[PDB]
Amino acid sequence: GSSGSSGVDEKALKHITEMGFSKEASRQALMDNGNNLEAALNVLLTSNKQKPVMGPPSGPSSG
Repeated sequence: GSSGSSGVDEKALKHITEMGFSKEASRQALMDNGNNLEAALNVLLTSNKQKPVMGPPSGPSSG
């Protein structure tokens, strides 16, 4: 960090906040997932009442 800053990566925080994520939520998360830009959201989401949206259903195999 520069000029003494929390254990979070602002750059990663903002990028996330853009998707409507309380600074406190995204902040901690990132710090929890080791300043993980991706992991951050995952947590902020998993915890938040939201459903996983992974594009169209490709499925592994046509059973």
